[PDB]
Amino acid sequence: GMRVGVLGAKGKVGATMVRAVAAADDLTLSAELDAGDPLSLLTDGNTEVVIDFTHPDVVMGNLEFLIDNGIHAVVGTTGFTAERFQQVESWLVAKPNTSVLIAPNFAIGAVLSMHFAKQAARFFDSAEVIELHHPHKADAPSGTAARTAKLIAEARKGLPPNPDATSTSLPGARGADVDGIPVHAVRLAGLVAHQEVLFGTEGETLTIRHDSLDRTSFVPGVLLAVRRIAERPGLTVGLEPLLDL
Amino acid sequence: GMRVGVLGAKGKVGATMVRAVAAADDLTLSAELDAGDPLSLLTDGNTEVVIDFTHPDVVMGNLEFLIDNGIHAVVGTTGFTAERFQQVESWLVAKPNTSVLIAPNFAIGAVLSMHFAKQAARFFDSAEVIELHHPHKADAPSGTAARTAKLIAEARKGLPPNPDATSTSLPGARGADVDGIPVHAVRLAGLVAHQEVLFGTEGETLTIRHDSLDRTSFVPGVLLAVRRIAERPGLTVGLEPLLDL
Amino acid sequence: GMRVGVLGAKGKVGATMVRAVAAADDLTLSAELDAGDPLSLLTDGNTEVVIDFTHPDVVMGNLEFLIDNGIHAVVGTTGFTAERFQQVESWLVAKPNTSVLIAPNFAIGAVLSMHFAKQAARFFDSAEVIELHHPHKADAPSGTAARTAKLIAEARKGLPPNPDATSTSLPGARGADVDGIPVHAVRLAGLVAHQEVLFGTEGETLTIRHDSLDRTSFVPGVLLAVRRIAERPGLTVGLEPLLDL
Amino acid sequence: GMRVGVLGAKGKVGATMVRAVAAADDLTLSAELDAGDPLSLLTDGNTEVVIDFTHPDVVMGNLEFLIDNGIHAVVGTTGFTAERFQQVESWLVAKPNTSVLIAPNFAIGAVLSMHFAKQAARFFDSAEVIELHHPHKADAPSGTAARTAKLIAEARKGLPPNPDATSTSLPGARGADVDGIPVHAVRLAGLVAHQEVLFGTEGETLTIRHDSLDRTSFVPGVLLAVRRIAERPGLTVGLEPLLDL
Ligand SMILES: NC(=O)c1ccc[n+]([C@@H]2O[C@H](COP(=O)([O-])OP(=O)(O)OC[C@H]3O[C@@H](n4cnc5c(N)ncnc54)[C@H](OP(=O)(O)O)[C@@H]3O)[C@@H](O)[C@H]2O)c1
Ligand SMILES: NC(=O)c1ccc[n+]([C@@H]2O[C@H](COP(=O)([O-])OP(=O)(O)OC[C@H]3O[C@@H](n4cnc5c(N)ncnc54)[C@H](OP(=O)(O)O)[C@@H]3O)[C@@H](O)[C@H]2O)c1
Ligand SMILES: NC(=O)c1ccc[n+]([C@@H]2O[C@H](COP(=O)([O-])OP(=O)(O)OC[C@H]3O[C@@H](n4cnc5c(N)ncnc54)[C@H](OP(=O)(O)O)[C@@H]3O)[C@@H](O)[C@H]2O)c1
Ligand SMILES: NC(=O)c1ccc[n+]([C@@H]2O[C@H](COP(=O)([O-])OP(=O)(O)OC[C@H]3O[C@@H](n4cnc5c(N)ncnc54)[C@H](OP(=O)(O)O)[C@@H]3O)[C@@H](O)[C@H]2O)c1
Ligand SMILES: O=C(O)c1cccc(C(=O)O)n1
Ligand SMILES: O=C(O)c1cccc(C(=O)O)n1
Ligand SMILES: O=C(O)c1cccc(C(=O)O)n1
Ligand SMILES: O=C(O)c1cccc(C(=O)O)n1
Ligand SMILES: [Cl-]
Ligand SMILES: [Cl-]
Ligand SMILES: [Cl-]
Ligand SMILES: [Cl-]
Ligand SMILES: [Cl-]
Ligand SMILES: [Cl-]
Ligand SMILES: [Cl-]
Ligand SMILES: [Cl-]
Ligand SMILES: [Cl-]
Ligand SMILES: [Cl-]
Ligand SMILES: [Cl-]
Ligand SMILES: [Cl-]
Repeated sequence: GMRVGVLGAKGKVGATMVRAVAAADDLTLSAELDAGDPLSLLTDGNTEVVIDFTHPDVVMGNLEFLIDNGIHAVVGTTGFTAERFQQVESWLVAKPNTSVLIAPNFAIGAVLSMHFAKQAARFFDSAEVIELHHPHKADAPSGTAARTAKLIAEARKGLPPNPDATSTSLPGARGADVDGIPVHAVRLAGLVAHQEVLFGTEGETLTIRHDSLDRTSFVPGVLLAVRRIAERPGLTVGLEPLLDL
Repeated sequence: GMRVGVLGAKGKVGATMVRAVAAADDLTLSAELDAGDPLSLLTDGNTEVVIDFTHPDVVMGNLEFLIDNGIHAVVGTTGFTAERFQQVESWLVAKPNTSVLIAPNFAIGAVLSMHFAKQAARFFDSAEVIELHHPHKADAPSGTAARTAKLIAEARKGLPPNPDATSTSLPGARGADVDGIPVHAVRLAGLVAHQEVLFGTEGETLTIRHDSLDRTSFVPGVLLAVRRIAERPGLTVGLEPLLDL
Repeated sequence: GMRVGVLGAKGKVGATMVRAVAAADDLTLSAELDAGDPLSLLTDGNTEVVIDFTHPDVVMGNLEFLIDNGIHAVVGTTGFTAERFQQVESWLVAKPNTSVLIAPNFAIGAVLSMHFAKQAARFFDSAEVIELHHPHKADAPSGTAARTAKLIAEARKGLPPNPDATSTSLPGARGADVDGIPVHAVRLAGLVAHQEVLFGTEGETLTIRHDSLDRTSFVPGVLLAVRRIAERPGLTVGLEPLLDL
Repeated sequence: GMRVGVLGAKGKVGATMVRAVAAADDLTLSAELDAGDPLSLLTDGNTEVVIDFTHPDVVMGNLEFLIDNGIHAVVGTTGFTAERFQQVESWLVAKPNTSVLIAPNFAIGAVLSMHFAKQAARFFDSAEVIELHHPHKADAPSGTAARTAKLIAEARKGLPPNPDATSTSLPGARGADVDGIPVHAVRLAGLVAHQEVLFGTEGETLTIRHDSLDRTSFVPGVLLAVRRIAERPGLTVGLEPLLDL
């Protein structure tokens, strides 16, 4: 048994997670915190692990508190960068038995997409990422598309950059540059969370597309991380380290 | 019978057009000009109409010469803007029997896409355009995607802008802004010319996608324009005015 | 004000419609019938119009009762064919003030798709339809894909059939034949309701794709039909006749 | 140096291969055979290896001759089945130094697609394959889509079948059944060779799409196989065994 708190409990993903923890036989909901609730509600309820689906402007402060209080964390909130991960590692030095897992996508199709993008990258001259999300999303590009681009760029270390003869452009047409990989962010009513990774070489392309049509797609990955969180003290990035790929 | 010259005759599209004019029974090839050939080769050969698939940095000078010499023009080269079209109209005042048609896409699927985008626009909260071309293309976004965005924006005059809660972004992630419509330009080895128009509202999306897999797709539209060019003195923009839509 | 009953009130779409009628200020929910509820509950509650999202094996019997009792009907259930529509018209002769509207898709993107497919059809050598739905769906192909194929085939009356050199095949690989147009039905966990209409000619294709990611996408079209149902006595097929296209 | 013959030398792919062998510094074109040319032209020219892009009705007879004469073969022609591969293995028992490689796709994006489909299969409840080719293709479904389906089915040995509630259908709507995996074949003017592998589970899908826009995409894989053919005596199926995946 495990006492699980949710940060962002009234949000689109957090409300899904509250229902999932409540339904799980081996997990007990110990706290449901919304904006304006004090983090001390987590220690009042004897919370052992927290699920965080909040906002990029608040998640680092949530983590600072969770780590100082020895509460393990499964974080889906995005906005992460290498400097933020370094900061989380710095806080965890003081708390060597506390575990944090931060992943920009808990859906298995997105995890597989990032795995396949790493494997495909060296076979193609060009790579770009298009991500498409609902228009309530705070951050562009998405966490998943920034990680995918970073993985592709690492895989292509020492190979030529993408070819591109653009000489006349409007500002922003060619996307954001993430480690040399263009990333484009579409924000469209009707969508949930979607990504296409595009690879090209002479005469052919390969596209790896993931679509989450419902936030229920995030639940299995979050619950797996919650259940296994204390196995790996310190910081884990991504869900892939918990899987057999 | 008609004496047709090609500007850009060694280019990817221009070489296709040379073969098409040579094959056509009712057209005679009167000039094939490449970079560094003087435009006087067109008047030397008694050229009546020219097909131009060259480069955005040279097409206005080609038009200035064609119009001054009363040679009708079918222009596929992109880079056009309202100011350039105004300039072409200004030159045509002096030459009231000369005809110019400038279109950013001669493929029927792209013409139909722009027509359907205009019809769909008022039914959706969000609209964006993704275009994807080979990595030798000079201009981003494409002529076709800029015209599509302009048509959507005109169709949505007086309706609310696209919803977008982005508050933290990398530069360029949200595309170029064409009259309030995001346009994203992918440049990928393997591609020819492709575009997706995306519309969204509560719970649903509509995507109109055109793919030219071969530059032969441009030939029917160019030959139609060549054959009908002298029907409309002055400037025609797009191929749609020659069609029954 | 209008007294609206729902047939299929516990189903995936019907439960969405119950919530929508309950929320609407101008509509009153008069009956919510599930499998095994007698249709007399509709007359007991003084129902004026019914929304039907049930099953192909029961909808004709529901209509026979609704028409005999002068209750107008907005039907989304699929399984319809020309013979069934003829039967509905035959029953309506006896009840000249009763209105029935039967549509295989109430989402505006699907209505627009069918409208654009009709306009595009004569410009292309080939046309096919791919539809993709959740794996609880009873009927293949979908109502929407059969109507789209029928519209394309009517539009192409007198033009050559799709080209196809297939000489060796496994049974079923080339889809169902709807009036000469191949229709393919994908049934996949994760999906809701999706369709791609594909057109092809030399060197190019045009794809019109509609995606309903949530059954809320059907609500505006159903409520519009409910509100306008008594305007057109007799049978209306599709939602397009209520729109300005 | 290597003496290479092409069977199907005037075909769409074979003409591409003739040009590639002629351009390669380490290969010499020893024969170019078209329909109605006798296979003895291969032995007359001292051919060491042949590339075969012909037709399903003739390739087994070509192989019977090639193997009996000790000529190694790189075969792209489709129509293969397990019984045909068993027959090729039976002929190779008599000729233990002769090598044959038969692959249904030599484009790296298709090879990678089949590799990723095998890795993804066990994570999803549903899987189907859509393939889309030009309308001159003899066989449906394609060789690549049949192999992809077979790989997915092998990967899912012991897992539940795809869910499917279909109870009313038109014949062929649900595709061909390849080892329990639906395969749908679109034949459309404008296309070259394309495939989408679709996987689904609760709330999400993963699509792996490969597009060959030009038959030049097949050349690198064929030349690699030609260059390495004698390394593996006997039969090799697919190009994957020559790669590091
Ligand atoms: N890793 C993944 O698989 C994955 C999947 C989906 C989303 N995401 C990411 O998860 C995050 C949440 O997405 P969402 O769509 O669910 O957003 P959302 O609907 O806006 O939900 C976030 C919730 O957090 C609340 N909140 C804000 N500050 C808080 C605080 N200090 N303590 C507790 N709650 C707080 C918000 O309240 P207010 O609205 O009142 O401010 C809101 O209810 C985003 O960063 C998103 O990119 C990740
Ligand atoms: N409307 C449509 O349907 C459509 C379809 C395709 C492309 N396009 C547009 O058409 C244009 C050409 O595209 P492309 O892919 O064919 O480009 P490309 O392969 O670069 O061909 C352009 C050709 O024009 C030549 N050229 C440059 N300056 C010239 C001059 N002053 N006189 C004569 N020739 C000149 C170039 O020579 P160098 O290479 O030596 O400079 C080149 O051979 C681009 O603007 C493109 O966006 C339009
Ligand atoms: N036009 C459109 O826009 C549109 C949109 C979506 C769906 N559809 C179509 O709408 C239909 C329903 O789809 P769905 O996904 O909502 O199916 P569903 O979840 O199976 O719902 C149908 C409901 O009808 C109930 N039912 C069966 N017989 C009945 C009867 N005689 N009286 C009252 N209720 C009865 C079922 O009960 P049991 O489960 O107990 O039998 C079930 O709860 C299907 O034909 C579908 O193709 C149309
Ligand atoms: N593995 C891959 O990567 C790959 C890629 C593309 C295609 N394919 C497959 O390759 C095959 C060829 O495709 P394609 O599009 O190139 O077809 P195609 O254009 O019809 O070419 C086949 C050529 O083979 C000729 N031919 C027929 N019988 C022959 C014989 N006994 N000896 C020599 N030549 C003969 C044909 O002549 P006629 O037209 O006069 O009969 C034709 O010119 C098909 O099975 C296709 O599915 C495989
Ligand atoms: O990668 C991300 O940023 C991500 C992934 C899934 C959903 C969302 C979201 O809904 O914002 N964001
Ligand atoms: O809209 C355009 O800019 C366009 C259209 C088709 C082809 C090309 C090209 O190949 O550059 N560009
Ligand atoms: O055209 C149809 O058959 C259709 C349309 C939307 C949804 C559904 C469904 O969910 O079955 N079916
Ligand atoms: O898998 C196949 O059957 C295949 C693969 C690529 C091209 C072709 C073809 O053009 O027929 N066929
Ligand atoms: Cl970073
Ligand atoms: Cl600790
Ligand atoms: Cl991961
Ligand atoms: Cl402009
Ligand atoms: Cl004049
Ligand atoms: Cl136009
Ligand atoms: Cl019918
Ligand atoms: Cl009546
Ligand atoms: Cl309709
Ligand atoms: Cl087999
Ligand atoms: Cl031997
Ligand atoms: Cl392979």
